[PDB]
Amino acid sequence: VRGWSGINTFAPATQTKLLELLGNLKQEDVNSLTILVMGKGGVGKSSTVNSIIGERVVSISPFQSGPRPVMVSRSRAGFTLNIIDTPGLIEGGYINDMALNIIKSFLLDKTIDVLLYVDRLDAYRVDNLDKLVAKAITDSFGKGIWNKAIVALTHAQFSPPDGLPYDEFFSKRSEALLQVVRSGASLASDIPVVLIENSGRCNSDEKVLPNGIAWIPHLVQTITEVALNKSESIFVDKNLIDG
Amino acid sequence: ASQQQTVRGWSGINTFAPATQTKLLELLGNLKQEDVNSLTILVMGKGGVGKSSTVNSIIGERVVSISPFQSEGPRPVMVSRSRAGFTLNIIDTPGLIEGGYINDMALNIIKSFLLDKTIDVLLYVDRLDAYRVDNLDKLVAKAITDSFGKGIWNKAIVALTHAQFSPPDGLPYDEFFSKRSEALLQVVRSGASLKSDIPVVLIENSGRCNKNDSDEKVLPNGIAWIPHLVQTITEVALNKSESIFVDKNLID
Ligand SMILES: Nc1nc2c(ncn2[C@@H]2O[C@H](COP(=O)(O)OP(=O)(O)NP(=O)(O)O)[C@@H](O)[C@H]2O)c(=O)[nH]1
Ligand SMILES: Nc1nc2c(ncn2[C@@H]2O[C@H](COP(=O)(O)OP(=O)(O)NP(=O)(O)O)[C@@H](O)[C@H]2O)c(=O)[nH]1
Ligand SMILES: [Mg+2]
Ligand SMILES: [Mg+2]
Repeated sequence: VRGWSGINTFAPATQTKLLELLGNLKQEDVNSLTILVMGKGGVGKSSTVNSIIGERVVSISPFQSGPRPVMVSRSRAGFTLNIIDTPGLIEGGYINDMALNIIKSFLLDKTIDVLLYVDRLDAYRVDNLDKLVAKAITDSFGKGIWNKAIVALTHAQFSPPDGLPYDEFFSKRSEALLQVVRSGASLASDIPVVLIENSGRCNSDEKVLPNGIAWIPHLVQTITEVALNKSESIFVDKNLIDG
Repeated sequence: ASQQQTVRGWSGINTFAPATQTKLLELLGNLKQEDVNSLTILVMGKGGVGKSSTVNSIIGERVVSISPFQSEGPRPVMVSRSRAGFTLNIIDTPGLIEGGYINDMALNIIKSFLLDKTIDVLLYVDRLDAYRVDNLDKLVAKAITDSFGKGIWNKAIVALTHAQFSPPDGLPYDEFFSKRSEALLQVVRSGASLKSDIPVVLIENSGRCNKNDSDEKVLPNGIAWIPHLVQTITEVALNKSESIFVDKNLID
């Protein structure tokens, strides 16, 4: 709706890729695409929204949260990107029901093309709190949503602890989390994990992770692949919420 | 005449940078000097914050296990060492928070395990690079107060780990440290039902920590963290509050 000026801030190799990635969504009569960003938080939702958009579109508090949700919309090459930032779902050791019901009621009649479930890469645990969140997502929008889901781990410019190589650490935390979201949602198929450094930078031109991958292209690429799998999208009716 | 005394202690110290051992040897005299012949340090916190790593750092030996994913270990380990007449005992403990809630199995064995021991210092442990503070933290403060009294906090030191941290958005290290501290002392005090000391010290347990020219581990703020810590321990050891004795009355 407002024009995607943010891409201009990206690297030319990233600009070229996003215009090509946006190109083959256009090629498939995919013109809009709505992404819902949900999680925990203070785990980098807003920041991720901001990195995608290419500018500071959502408030990031370094110290306490909130309950906004926002959709920001940016057109380019005839394609329109809607991202929804949303409050963290957890309060103390419980879901914040008010906050969930707001997300829901703000989504009333919108269409979730891709859900971006955000957590930190550099956490050392999973537990009922992670389970509850996957539970809340599934009860709100159905188990069908997880086929249009991607898990994004932020603080990806981590170097692990006691000499654990970067991949081992990564690989163990991906399963740790994938197992427990799969549990709370009750569930294969995919379901993709991408890495994210909102840092800002970051080490072509655009900005690689400590395993070689350029993540902004990689995330929009994963967003296109999850956007084109079928699958279908999820139309958030007044129906679905009472589930 | 001469005897063959037997004693525990402390090969760990020899592994510090020289400049650091010197300070530590000095502080231990400071303690002996005021007739403080042993210290028991109780180390408590949320899980996965570096309680064990810190105990390993202070003792300067892998004596307690490390857990990058996992927990695992649900019972206290005490490590005890000596030098020149002084005995250091340090109690590592399991994270008191699990899932949403306090873990009273964890908690209860901590309590049982401390009976008849005396707590000279409480090392409340947390991460520096956490952005949020909520009731889970406050539940932890409350659980400690409940278990030991508002008096334990006169022997509290709060110790934030992963100190080698470049704060986001260019916010300067000290400014971050200060807001994190302010926010956490607030919520400890709230759950603690208090209202300093409470000193806050930073910790970076990593091998790859930066070093000053004397090969001491340094914070980005320029301070040699280990001596600084041992020194805060000493000031609290020597402040004018009572150590905490663990009766049945205290823990019930
Ligand atoms: N180093 C680093 N810091 C990050 C990253 N993502 C977020 N942060 C930092 O973590 C803090 C929280 O980010 P934010 O986007 O507000 O997270 P949130 O999940 O939206 N918080 P809330 O849920 O309360 O709205 C900020 O200080 C931000 O800079 C990342 O990839 N790397
Ligand atoms: N970079 C860095 N990692 C640290 C630091 N302290 C601890 N860690 C890492 O954080 C993880 C947790 O350490 P650990 O000592 O088990 O924490 P804990 O508080 O004892 N956890 P638990 O409650 O399970 O016993 C380990 O991977 C360890 O390597 C620190 O100062 N810096
Ligand atoms: Mg946010
Ligand atoms: Mg431990």
